Amino acid sequence: FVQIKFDDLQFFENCGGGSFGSVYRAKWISQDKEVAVKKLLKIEKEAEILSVLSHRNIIQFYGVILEPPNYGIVTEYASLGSLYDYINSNRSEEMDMDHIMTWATDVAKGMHYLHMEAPVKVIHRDLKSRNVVIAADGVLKICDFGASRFHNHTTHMSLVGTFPWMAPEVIQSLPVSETCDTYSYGVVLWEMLTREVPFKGLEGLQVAWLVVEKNERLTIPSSCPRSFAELLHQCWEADAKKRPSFKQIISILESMSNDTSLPDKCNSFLHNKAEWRCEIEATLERLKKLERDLSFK
Ligand SMILES: COc1n[nH]c2ncc(-c3cn(-c4c(F)ccc(NS(=O)(=O)c5cccc(Br)c5)c4F)nn3)cc12
Repeated sequence: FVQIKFDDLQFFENCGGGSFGSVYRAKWISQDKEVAVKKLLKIEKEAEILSVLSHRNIIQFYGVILEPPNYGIVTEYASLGSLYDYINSNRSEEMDMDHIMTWATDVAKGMHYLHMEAPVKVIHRDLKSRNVVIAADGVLKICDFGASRFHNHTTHMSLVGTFPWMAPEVIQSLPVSETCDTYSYGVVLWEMLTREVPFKGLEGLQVAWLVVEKNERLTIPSSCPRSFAELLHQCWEADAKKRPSFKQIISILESMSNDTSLPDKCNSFLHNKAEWRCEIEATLERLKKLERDLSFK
């Protein structure tokens, strides 16, 4: 439980962009290291117990600020920014199959560590693309895996903007197993495949209702390779007990990379978004038309 002095940190821009949160890029002066600093109301003993987690695909704890009124958690800083910003920028057009396979595996291995390999079982419950960051060598690291433990509850305000990634049982505040994270991982994979914002522009509670009540799921383009479509469908099962573990997802991804025909099929699909983005936009339009109907009641 390394202690860092508030004065040993030269601050920089908040990392959140839209809905900034309380995370800043900073320089740890005495260690000559670039860091992230999450400002906190107070440090609790949960920060101490999670401070020993270490895995290449989770953000690395460095220390805590323990100087009232300045509290915070310090971690490494991933040079290449958030997964969400990458996907929703022109840079992601460079992605091919190999890139996706490696990044799908990165997140799966981080979640496997959190679920099965840490001294304490961590269920994220808020896995999403904005909670994954890209280090300088391209290794993805999961962030914010302790937040669902720090706060014991939710409100509509804190859920706004996150409904597309939430498993139905999480939306419902029903019993929760670790495979709620499998559902969210499916959305992140879909984001990488389609390079779109899931359910873009839709009322969060319409998304919740569509996913929870109607078994609605994100549109998978018809030309998406069957191996990806099938894995998405497995991740998105309404019944959490039918979703695969992350150990199973890892073995599935590994087998897909022995498939000699998949790279051409996937690369052709990935680079053909001008042709199939209309399938995703058609469903958005239909759900927007559905929203107009459900406004008149
Ligand atoms: C442009 O935005 C970025 N570009 N590059 C980046 N690199 C990194 C980050 C980043 C780091 N964090 C961060 C943090 F500072 C402190 C804690 C957590 N997660 S946690 O669950 O509370 C946790 C983690 C480890 C030990 C414990 Br104990 C607790 C945390 F995620 N948040 N964002 C953002 C960017």
